[PDB]
Amino acid sequence: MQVNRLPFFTNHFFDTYLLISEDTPVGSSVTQLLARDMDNDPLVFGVSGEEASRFFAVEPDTGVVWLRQPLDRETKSEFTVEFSVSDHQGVITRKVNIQVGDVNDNAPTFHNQPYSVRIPENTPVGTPIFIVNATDPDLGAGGSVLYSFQPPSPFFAIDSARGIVTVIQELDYEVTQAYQLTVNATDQDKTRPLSTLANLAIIITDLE
Ligand SMILES: [Ca+2]
Ligand SMILES: [Ca+2]
Ligand SMILES: [Ca+2]
Ligand SMILES: [Ca+2]
Ligand SMILES: [Cl-]
Ligand SMILES: [K+]
Ligand SMILES: [K+]
Ligand SMILES: [K+]
Ligand SMILES: [K+]
Repeated sequence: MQVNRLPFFTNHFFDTYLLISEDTPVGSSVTQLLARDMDNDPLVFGVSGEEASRFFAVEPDTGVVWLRQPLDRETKSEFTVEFSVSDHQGVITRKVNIQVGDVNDNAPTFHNQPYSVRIPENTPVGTPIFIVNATDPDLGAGGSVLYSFQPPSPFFAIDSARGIVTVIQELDYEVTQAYQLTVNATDQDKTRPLSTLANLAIIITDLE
């Protein structure tokens, strides 16, 4: 006698992974489930799991997988999602790794503010006095930060890659007792670069 033949998935992505860009708009098709049933039985498709079912939805008859909630690679960069296909006699399931693709959607962040440092007026030229860091969680160029002063300073320099602030001209407590500088931290995305400003207070102390 014949036993029912269960359906099986035919998507090539099950053996590797699915890529979905984090800026994919809700409602978008992210893929279409494909399956075969050698009895030519009508098939129904789904997704299961609390988390998977929250972010993704499946058209039961077409197997089109939709995006149901916005993604954010910086919050969750991948999913293991279980999809199902059924001929109404049995349910077959397979898991797929879904990678969330990066876009540059974060500006750098400065931590441990406010930034202030006290130095003596005889601190010599070339003396490193402060190290700035801004974090950027994006990937590649979009996560690589460069530093500068805006506007520039004739008394202080900041190393662009390293954020090391140095004295570049002799100081003088009587001429200037304090400097308020502005640090620009910008990522290096080619098309959409993002940047952030932080205040740096430099206080000059008197020897006498
Ligand atoms: Ca069947
Ligand atoms: Ca994001
Ligand atoms: Ca990102
Ligand atoms: Ca960035
Ligand atoms: Cl299968
Ligand atoms: K479901
Ligand atoms: K750094
Ligand atoms: K980074
Ligand atoms: K003095």
